Amino acid sequence: TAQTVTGAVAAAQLGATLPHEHVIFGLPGYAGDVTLGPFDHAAALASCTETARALLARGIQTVVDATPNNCGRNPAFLREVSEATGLQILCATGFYYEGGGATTYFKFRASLGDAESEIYEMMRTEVTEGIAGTGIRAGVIKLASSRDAITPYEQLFFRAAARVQRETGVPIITHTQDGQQGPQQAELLTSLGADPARIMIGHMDGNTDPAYHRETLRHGVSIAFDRIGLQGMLGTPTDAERLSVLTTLLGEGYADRLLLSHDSIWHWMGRPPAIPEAALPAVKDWHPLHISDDILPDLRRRGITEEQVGQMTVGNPARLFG
Ligand SMILES: [Co+2]
Ligand SMILES: [Co+2]
Repeated sequence: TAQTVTGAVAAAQLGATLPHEHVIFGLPGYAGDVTLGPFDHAAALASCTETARALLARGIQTVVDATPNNCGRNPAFLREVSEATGLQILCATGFYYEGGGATTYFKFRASLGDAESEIYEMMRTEVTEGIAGTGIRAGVIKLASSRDAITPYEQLFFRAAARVQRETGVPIITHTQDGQQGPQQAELLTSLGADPARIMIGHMDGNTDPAYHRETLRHGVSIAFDRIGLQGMLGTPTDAERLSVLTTLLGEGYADRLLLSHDSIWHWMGRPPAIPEAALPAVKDWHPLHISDDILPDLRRRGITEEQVGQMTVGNPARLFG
């Protein structure tokens, strides 16, 4: 079964799923700007429930919230959004990448002792018992790595997650920075005994060379084209460049190991973002209704079958998360 914010749900009851989204997200440091950027709970609940109902209208019954522990994760809020709409939401356990802030606490616990075991115990408790004494369990483990290498600090989380995976069978979803480290993440996690059928290497759309994707897929892991809609923003490709690589892979029989999401943020923590005039086309399609409205119908038009679409959106997440 899949462990959601409302409880255990059967694999067959997940339906169409978006494997990587953020109901609420705050980049590390947001809590420090609480005076001018407070959290308006009522306005956040209103906006998030509206987006959730819009997703349910598209046939999307489940969303996997990939928000790391240090990036504004709020399991109680996700439960409110779920209970109000009926949309199934899975939350995460894990920390963001090293160059993403809020890294010093565990970097300090590491120089002073055994941080790997402390990280392991955090992930295990959050998966089996609950988060912050609420009883709401994490249904996935979120891992993240830097661009140039999976740093020694980041490897502490990878080894810790691999152990929780062997013991509980919990899914593992990841973040890759600037389209690099995908084969390395897959190699590391599989060598540590983590189930390749329960691993999803994320941000794989950040690379436009299909050889890189095949190199990651060699390890038997599933890969996610999860930043769909975010076009030409700080290194990210266009949706046309993403779909070109996806159709090459779909034509090579990889349908059973390919996933699709937007990595959208429904409500930002801290102050609302001031998006520049030049950056408007980049974030135009970066919302959670884009795949349902534009991508899947465009894939059907390209030659991708209803079976292949249903495999990526319903079949793969029932196996990976259920
Ligand atoms: Co990410
Ligand atoms: Co994300």
